[PDB]
Amino acid sequence: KLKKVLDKLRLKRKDISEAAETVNKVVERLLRRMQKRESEFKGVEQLNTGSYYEHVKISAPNEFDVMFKLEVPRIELQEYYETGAFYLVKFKGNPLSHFLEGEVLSATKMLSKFRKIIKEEVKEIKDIDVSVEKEKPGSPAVTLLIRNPEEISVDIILALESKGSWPISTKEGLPIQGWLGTKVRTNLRREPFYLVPKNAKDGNSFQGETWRLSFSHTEKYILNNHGIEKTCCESSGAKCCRKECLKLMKYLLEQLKKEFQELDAFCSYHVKTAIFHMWTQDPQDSQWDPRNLSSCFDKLLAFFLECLRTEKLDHYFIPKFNLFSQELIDRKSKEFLSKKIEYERNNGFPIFDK
DNA sequence: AAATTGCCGAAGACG
DNA sequence: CGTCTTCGGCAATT
Ligand SMILES: [Mg+2]
Ligand SMILES: [Mg+2]
Ligand SMILES: [Zn+2]
Repeated sequence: KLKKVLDKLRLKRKDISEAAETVNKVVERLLRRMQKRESEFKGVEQLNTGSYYEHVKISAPNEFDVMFKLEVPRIELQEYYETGAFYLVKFKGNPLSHFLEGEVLSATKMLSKFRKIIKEEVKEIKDIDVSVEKEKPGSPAVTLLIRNPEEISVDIILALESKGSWPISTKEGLPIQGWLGTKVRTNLRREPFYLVPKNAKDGNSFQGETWRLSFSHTEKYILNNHGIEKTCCESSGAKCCRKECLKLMKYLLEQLKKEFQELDAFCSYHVKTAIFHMWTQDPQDSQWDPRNLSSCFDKLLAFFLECLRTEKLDHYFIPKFNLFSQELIDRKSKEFLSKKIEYERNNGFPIFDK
């Protein structure tokens, strides 16, 4: 039964081919745009991220995430209150001085110009039906809508890339030492970290200058390298069901959010965060044998329900950042979601049948 | 040094 | 399950 659901969630190669062909052409064109000439964005480089490129996108290849990352030397980070995740960026005749607000590099000013450029470049595409969606306050995304003729969205995310050691709020995060190990953890933390122009919600409004840490590159590496054994899911090793559990949980949330508006505050990043914690708690590949898919999925569910009940789901890279805090999500919303998940769980998941 | 190239891993397709 | 295939990521090459 979960096996039947996975078969239906699995992406079709024909759909993948048709979608990738069009997405790649539009993205290449926009990136070449940025890269020329006089632009404050001239050195951007592309990094594909999120569930399609991690092979956990479900149902249809209809949403792609791509970062246009800019290396910015000598940046100084000031943590925004004690949030752990949010920062003001300042500096130690640069192109970026246009985006200054005092000595602070404004996320909003820089994103606005980035968006402005993308829109003008989209206007020049005559051979493909592509438009820029209305902007969402506080989001770091410039979202394209492509009609292929099927609808595909592409989120183009500006990012700052910094090569220094990671901010100290991350020092006790990424607790992979008994799963992926200390050499892996140390090596991942020697790679750059990223900031995206997603604004902190501060009371009734966004703080327009703030940026948020991103570990999309690390998350992508983890999904591609997720077993305690080096051969997990390789051609000379044993398949596990870790990614299948993540797909099933993302589907469950998606189906629930489609029918209940009260679940608007929940998102697939909560599910991904929860399963990173579960992969830490249950590190052995033998605990994710495909023969045991039903019980692995059940355990992930039990853990997610416990997060809800205790109002606690800490960011995997930034442990003091509680994604399920009362400030982010009302207690009533979590209680509403717990009720729905329990009903599905106790009734053999009728919602999987649509 | 911007653009092309091939290698091969992940995973869909199909028997 | 095996074998075949395409897409993506990498970096040397040029
Ligand atoms: Mg996505
Ligand atoms: Mg997205
Ligand atoms: Zn595996």
